[PDB]
Amino acid sequence: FPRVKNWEVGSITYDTLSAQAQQDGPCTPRRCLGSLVFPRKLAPEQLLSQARDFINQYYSSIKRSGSQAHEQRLQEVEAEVAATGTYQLRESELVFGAKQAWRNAPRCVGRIQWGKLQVFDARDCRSAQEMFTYICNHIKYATNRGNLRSAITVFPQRCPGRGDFRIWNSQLVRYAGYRQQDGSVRGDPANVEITELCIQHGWTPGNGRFDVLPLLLQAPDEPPELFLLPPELVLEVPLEHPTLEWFAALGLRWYALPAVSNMLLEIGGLEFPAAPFSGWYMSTEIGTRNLCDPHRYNILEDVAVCMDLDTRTTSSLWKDKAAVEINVAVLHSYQLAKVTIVDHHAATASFMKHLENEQKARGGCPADWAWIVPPISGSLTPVFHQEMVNYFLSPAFRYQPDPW
Amino acid sequence: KFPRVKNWEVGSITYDTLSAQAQQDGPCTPRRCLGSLVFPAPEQLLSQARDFINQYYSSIKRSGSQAHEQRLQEVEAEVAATGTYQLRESELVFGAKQAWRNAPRCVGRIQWGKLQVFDARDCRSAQEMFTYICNHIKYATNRGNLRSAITVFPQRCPGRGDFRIWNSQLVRYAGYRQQDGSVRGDPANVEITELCIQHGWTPGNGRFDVLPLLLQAPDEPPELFLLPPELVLEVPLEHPTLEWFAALGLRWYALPAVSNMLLEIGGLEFPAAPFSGWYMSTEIGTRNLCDPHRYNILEDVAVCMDLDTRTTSSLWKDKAAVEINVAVLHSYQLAKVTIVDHHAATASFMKHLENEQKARGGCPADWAWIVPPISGSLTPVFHQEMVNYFLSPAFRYQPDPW
Ligand code: HEM
Ligand code: HEM
Ligand SMILES: Cc1cc(N)nc(CCc2cc(F)cc(CC[C@@H]3CCCN3)c2)c1
Ligand SMILES: Cc1cc(N)nc(CCc2cc(F)cc(CC[C@@H]3CCCN3)c2)c1
Ligand SMILES: Cc1cc(N)nc(CCc2cc(F)cc(CC[C@@H]3CCCN3)c2)c1
Ligand SMILES: C[C@H](O)[C@H](O)[C@H]1CNc2nc(N)[nH]c(=O)c2N1
Ligand SMILES: [Cl-]
Ligand SMILES: [Cl-]
Ligand SMILES: [Gd]
Ligand SMILES: [Zn+2]
Ligand SMILES: [Zn+2]
Ligand SMILES: [Zn+2]
Repeated sequence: FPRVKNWEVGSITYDTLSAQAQQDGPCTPRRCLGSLVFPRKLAPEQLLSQARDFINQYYSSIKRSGSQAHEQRLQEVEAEVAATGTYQLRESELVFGAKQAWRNAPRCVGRIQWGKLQVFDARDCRSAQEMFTYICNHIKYATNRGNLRSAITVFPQRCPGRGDFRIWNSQLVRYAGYRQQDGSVRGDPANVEITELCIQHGWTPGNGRFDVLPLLLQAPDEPPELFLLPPELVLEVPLEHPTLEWFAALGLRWYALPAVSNMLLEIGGLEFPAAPFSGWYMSTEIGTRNLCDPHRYNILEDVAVCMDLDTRTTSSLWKDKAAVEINVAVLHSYQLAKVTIVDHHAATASFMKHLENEQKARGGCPADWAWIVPPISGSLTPVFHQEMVNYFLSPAFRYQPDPW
Repeated sequence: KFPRVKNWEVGSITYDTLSAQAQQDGPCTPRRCLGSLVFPAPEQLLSQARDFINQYYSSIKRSGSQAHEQRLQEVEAEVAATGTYQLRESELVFGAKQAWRNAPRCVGRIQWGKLQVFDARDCRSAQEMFTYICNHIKYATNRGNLRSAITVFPQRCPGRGDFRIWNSQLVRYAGYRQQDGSVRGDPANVEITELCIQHGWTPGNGRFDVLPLLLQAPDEPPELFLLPPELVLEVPLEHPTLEWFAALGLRWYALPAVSNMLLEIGGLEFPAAPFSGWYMSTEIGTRNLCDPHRYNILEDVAVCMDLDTRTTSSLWKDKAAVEINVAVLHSYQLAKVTIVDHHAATASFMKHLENEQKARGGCPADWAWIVPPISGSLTPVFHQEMVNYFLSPAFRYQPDPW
């Protein structure tokens, strides 16, 4: 039972939940690999023990462990697996499982919201055009004219033999990244590959640096087909600064909806390789990571030139002043456009309260410090001085190999 | 089966073969990672001694030679005879630099080869210890052109108590509990301040009172020694364009000198071996001045800057924090005291990572301590995966002597 200290307040807790951690991470007593983005690498008897565990904690979460339909649902699963080698989740179990996957996500700072999640059951989806319709409904519901609502859409689970449903885009909304003669990129460099793919599966490449990519959607076996997102469905936010008048002249924009669509949802031994989920942005994701990363839009120096900041010397902290103004612009622009966003101080304060809730409710909370501390102003937030334990609980979102 | 390490900014991939040589166990298991935690005879002595001797003889490209085997035989002989052994001067210099090179939480390790090593293993009393420390501070400060240095006092020995410096750093500001239950001065030094007072020190009543040294000779109570004021170089803090900032009366000291860690070299333990370098500006501006459990000045500075502190979405914290760091850098440059900003320091660390991959096949590094506490992702270390592990020679934490 690890002792976990908050070095700002002095408080001590013990993480007992970590003892229930099953699937083993990348660290050993000899070397810590906590900072690696992708840890390590990516007889139906194990399915039945994973399913029992999931059922047991589903009934625990509704008081009803002991007697009654808890007893009864264990046999239904045993019977289902003995007869088919797999099983189906009840709608309510699927809702509970998607929420727990979010709640168990060690890299997510927005987990105070884990109980409010809309779950669209697309498990009877049997087509790519059907997929596209589900995804458009999701986007419509989650975007909600800028009053963003958390949502996940669960497509059919992997069955032994026969193919997987699969969204090839890493998020539902991505900007195109176009190479050229210099090998430099116009648009988002993080999306060079998926842009390449979209073109080589039919797409007419577009203008410049904020072109919404089409969706490559893969029904089982039948190959991926392109789908174009209607522009009125993709809500975007032009970036302006409240006092720097020229900032809008940079022509910067970002989209309103963060919707991860390449991760695998796993519940009770079942696997859902296409289960896109969405929330709302924390402002540093846009301002600091997407716009200021050197391997992304990399605008820091452009904004610094315009601010007349002394770029001749690192000790002027011109990078830091320009970054703060870019986050100010992001926050200002989303608020003006009435699009839900959260600054990193509000987000981290919410995560500390979530850490307190989880301590009482489950005896701990898996958290990945490197991902929970924001990428600017880290020690200014109350999560910097909080020791955290990282471990893997089920249900879970997991990385998976790309569908090529 | 060596960890693959990626830099996400550039796409660099390497493998840390050096971690396979890790000489102790950390807190992590395959079940759970504890990487973020702040605090994670004769036959084992011999294998640590043998390993260190081997390292030393490789560094002087004399491995397996005659000198090498004589040393290995002289050490195990002397361990048999006395239960311990003595390092030669050159071995001590090599081991002290290696302990710096091996420190995973140090971003300043590009400098690890330029370390002045003072051999104080002949020290006899607390009064000699005090004289050695004052020459260390004088040499290291060098009128503001700071030089890295370590002073090594006698090793731990069976039959005698340890030399110990009770102060966690050689230069520290007193922290005084108050009527308000509050703290006047540095809240991090409340415990040491109360010890100084109860060993006779007549306290002050300011926010930047330099603490006396509590120096403990073997099998003695600690003895109190006052630092001559002309020995402790301080920097008054001003801002280049916020003129009211100088009126806050803020100061910091020139010399960061850690004095409470244990130096382990080839199984030998030096409980007293204070080392000093120079500050990176975020330690002063962000940690010491802005931490809420420290001088906690951030809101007052923001209020003086006429920032909207009613809501966090104005980013008043980030803005005030940046200008406080600007004032630290400008003030130290004005006072002609060595200081490095976190952009320059993280960039030189990347060059250290590269030097070390070539020389040793890796570099132990603690990401959460290498990434600066502001602007982390604006620095090149943010996107650099790192492998944390314990090599020896090492600087280790040790329990307080009281
Ligand atoms: C509602 C508001 C939400 C906020 C503010 C939020 C915030 C974040 C942030 C900031 C990160 C990564 C840290 C970074 O990139 O800087 C993250 C990662 C993650 N989030 Fe959340 N999130 C939200 C909703 C959700 C939802 C609805 C789910 C799942 C149903 C979710 C699951 C995850 C997962 C699995 C990760 C790790 C993703 C990866 O490793 O690529 N989040 N979240
Ligand atoms: C010369 C310039 C130096 C710089 C710029 C520097 C910088 C730093 C920084 C920034 C940290 C901790 C992270 C933080 O405070 O944000 C650190 C920790 C450390 N440094 Fe360096 N340092 C220097 C010299 C030295 C020297 C000369 C030694 C030893 C010979 C050393 C050994 C250590 C150790 C052992 C730690 C970890 C301390 C602990 O965990 O309590 N450093 N250093
Ligand atoms: C649902 C959601 C909301 C929100 N505000 N942020 C997120 C996280 C988005 C995100 C955050 C991030 F840092 C990186 C990515 C790309 C995929 C990562 C990179 C390597 C491993 N996988 C995506 C999700
Ligand atoms: C990078 C980082 C992560 C994290 N979880 N916590 C920190 C704060 C580290 C720290 C920084 C610091 F300056 C002091 C301490 C506490 C030391 C104690 C106090 C009395 C005796 N020893 C701790 C940094
Ligand atoms: C030699 C040196 C130079 C420099 N610029 N900075 C340092 C590190 C200073 C420092 C940095 C820091 F974050 C904390 C401390 C206090 C002692 C720590 C707290 C928990 C474990 N031990 C001290 C050393
Ligand atoms: C090397 C390092 O693990 C990698 O750059 C991680 C660090 N922490 C992060 N934290 C967040 N929130 N987002 C990120 O993309 C990353 N990248
Ligand atoms: Cl994103
Ligand atoms: Cl310090
Ligand atoms: Gd001014
Ligand atoms: Zn670890
Ligand atoms: Zn980044
Ligand atoms: Zn701090």
